[PDB]
Amino acid sequence: MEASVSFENGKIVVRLPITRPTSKIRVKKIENGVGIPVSTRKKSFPSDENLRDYYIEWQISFARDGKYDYELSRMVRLAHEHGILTYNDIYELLKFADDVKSYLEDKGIRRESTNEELYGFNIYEDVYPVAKKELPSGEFIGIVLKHAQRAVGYQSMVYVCIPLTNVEPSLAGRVARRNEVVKYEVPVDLMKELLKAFIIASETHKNDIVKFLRSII
Amino acid sequence: MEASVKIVVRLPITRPTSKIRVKKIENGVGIPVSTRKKSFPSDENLRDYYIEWQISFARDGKYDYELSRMVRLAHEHGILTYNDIYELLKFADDVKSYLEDKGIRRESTNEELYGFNIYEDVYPVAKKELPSGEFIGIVLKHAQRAVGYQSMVYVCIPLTNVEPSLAGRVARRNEVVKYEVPVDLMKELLKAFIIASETHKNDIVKFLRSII
Amino acid sequence: MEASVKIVVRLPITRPTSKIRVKKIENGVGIPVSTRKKSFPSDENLRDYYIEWQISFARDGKYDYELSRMVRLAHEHGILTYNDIYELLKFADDVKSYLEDKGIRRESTNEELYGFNIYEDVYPVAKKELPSGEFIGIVLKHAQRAVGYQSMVYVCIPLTNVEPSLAGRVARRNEVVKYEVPVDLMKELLKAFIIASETHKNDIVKFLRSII
Amino acid sequence: MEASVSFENGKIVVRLPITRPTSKIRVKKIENGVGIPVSTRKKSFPSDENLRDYYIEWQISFARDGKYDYELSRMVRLAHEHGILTYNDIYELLKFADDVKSYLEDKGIRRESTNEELYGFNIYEDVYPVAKKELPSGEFIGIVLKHAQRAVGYQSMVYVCIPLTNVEPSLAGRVARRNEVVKYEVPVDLMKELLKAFIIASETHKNDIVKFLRSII
DNA sequence: GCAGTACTTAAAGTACTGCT
DNA sequence: GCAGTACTTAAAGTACTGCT
Repeated sequence: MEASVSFENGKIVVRLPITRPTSKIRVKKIENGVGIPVSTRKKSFPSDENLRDYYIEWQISFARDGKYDYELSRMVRLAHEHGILTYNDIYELLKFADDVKSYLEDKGIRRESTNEELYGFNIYEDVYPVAKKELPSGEFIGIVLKHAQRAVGYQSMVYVCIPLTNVEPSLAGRVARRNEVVKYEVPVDLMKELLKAFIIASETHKNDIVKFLRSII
Repeated sequence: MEASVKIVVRLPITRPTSKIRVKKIENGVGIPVSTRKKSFPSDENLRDYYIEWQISFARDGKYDYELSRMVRLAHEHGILTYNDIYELLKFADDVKSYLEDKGIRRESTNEELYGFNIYEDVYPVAKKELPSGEFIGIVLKHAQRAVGYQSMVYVCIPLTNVEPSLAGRVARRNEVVKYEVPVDLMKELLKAFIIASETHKNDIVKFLRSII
Repeated sequence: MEASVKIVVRLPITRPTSKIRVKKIENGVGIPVSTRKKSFPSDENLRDYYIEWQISFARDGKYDYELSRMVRLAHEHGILTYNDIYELLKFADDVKSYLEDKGIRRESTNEELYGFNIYEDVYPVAKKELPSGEFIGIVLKHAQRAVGYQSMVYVCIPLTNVEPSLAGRVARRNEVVKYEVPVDLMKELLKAFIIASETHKNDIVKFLRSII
Repeated sequence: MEASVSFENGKIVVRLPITRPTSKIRVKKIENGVGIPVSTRKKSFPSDENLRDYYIEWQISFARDGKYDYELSRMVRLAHEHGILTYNDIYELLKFADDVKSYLEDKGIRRESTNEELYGFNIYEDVYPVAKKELPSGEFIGIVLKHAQRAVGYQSMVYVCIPLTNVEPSLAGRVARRNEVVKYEVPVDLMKELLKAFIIASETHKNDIVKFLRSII
């Protein structure tokens, strides 16, 4: 499943499905600081203030099949072609990438021994590093580090969490519709911060951002 | 996919997406193995290979699936005695703390990565090794769909401890291996569930009270 | 893989390695279609899609497989009459030339590609279209393992002529389609085998003499 | 299944299995100008002159997974590293590739209409182009053009046919052994002609040979 | 009795919503 | 009753030798 990426009225917009809770685009609601997924077709969204606690969590990627024609790379290229992302915008990004030399993957994942025991069972603490940044427009950008599945080493994944108040139409006080996708106008600052997130996530991601940004300049 | 269960269990080794998957230790982490493209080593590296079984306790509300089936079929044979059940039931009554009580923590840290606040997520795991080489793992995960936690029990069986020997050989199609379950593995698996969470414990206690 | 056989045959469409595979005309050539990743078009391009069946006549020495099963099950129902069989048997007695008689030729040519002599291999094919849109192909190949030739009969059925309609949709898992075999398709398939080679012809004549 | 490529005593040698008749390495015997495969474990090779009619037909490739570490590229690189293929050898090859501008795939594959009919069935002739070259050492080099399986366009495959008299041990008058592979010392001239065959086969293959030859120079 | 060989798509697999 | 979603290996498939 893919989100539709488009340009309209001077804005990059993407259409996010809200009835696919097992996809990389899922609607969550925070209860006491943790995100919990939401059945958008059985539970009908609240018509009140607790709606801000609801948000869309999107695991956003940059590259696919070694090409930069996927999600964030499609948004950035469209933003470039319609003058939404300027020359100085891209120039500032590459000078930021040239100065970045420590990455989120440098923190690693570690299993720490404990002085604790559970009725004969040894107790360990697996420590995973994450990076989080809140933007003034309301969105959150997350970077988590996990183990590479099929090989040794780490892989870093970027998340963006979009408050439901930042998308249209207003779902307040109603249940999602069948195959309902939602329109989200992407601020340029979020695209720059998303590219920043990939730059600092790992050296592998940075080289992908750099090679892509240099190709459109 | 299901496994068919001196208690004997037959484990599929050609389904890496299952709850039962072949792995090998590489750089200290479990890595999926392509059991049909790669010949298993015949040297000492074979000890690095193991079968990881995400073992369950119940299914369809009744206690006749995997571990609950082993334990009842073992207790019936006199393999697990009345005192074996009392000890586990006594052990369960002694248990207050569970791994879920530790929970998952996001500890704030005072470092910044180019305008990004850095945090650390702390996931707790219980681990126990048995003299014959098997490992029992208990891992904590956020309760999917709901608020809370979900605990899962894993058993890791070295490929050395199953028949036939896979050394110098690629696995066969729908290949299933012989593993004789040691008695203490069954009891340690139950104690793993008893300490996983109160929910699992009351579930284990209800089953052990049923056959005692 | 096998297909289950007004004569009705059920054809699997999610097995592109089979004798029965879904194809589409692209640049004038049959191209395998990924029936589960790609939604079939709902527009006029659907006519470009077809099922290619490498159909056989016999199996296990007896004539109750695919075409031989259709023909006997059709002849029994009165669908194929005695005169229908005589005409095919008469047609077979009229046939002298077969596609195998053409053989595969390597014609020498007087051109050189940077020190390499260029040749041309000439493979003969028999092709027939039926008014309802199906095609019958006969192709020649070197007899594998032995000296000689081997002839194979193909039938190409447009996706328009099968149910349900696959338009605007990806195929289902182990999906099988409805195809009602027209009577003249059965008779033209037999004539295809009769003209493929003397070996096939005597094979067809032996079967038609058995049910007449 | 892969053939073992090695260097020994100043020679590039490859070990060719002779009991895998369904692989890309198969033992054939010519009967009246066509190659026919041979069951090397039931039929015991002749102890006479008709042994020359027996040969090993090897569909040899150059690249695998976009890398040049496979079959012919492994033989050529080893030949390079042990001074079997010299600088002038590789230089002459690239100047030959720079001059080649017509390819075997330029002949195309065509279905020709006929004035012939087979009892109501239309008759066509499918014409496939092949290229063949005999070398003084006895081997034959073949290039056949076929249709690309999963896509439109052509793909060209190179064959080399090795007389059994050119390999050791002598299989004369005996049946092949279980898992028997056979030692074939590769003349340098055949490697150059094999690279030539890939150069003239298609423009796609030539760019692969050129990029590989320039990388080892 | 079964693999070897070739090559690519479709299937297996886990688990809840959600779709038609 | 079944797909949607995620992702990767193993299975399907054709047909004869050949292997263990």
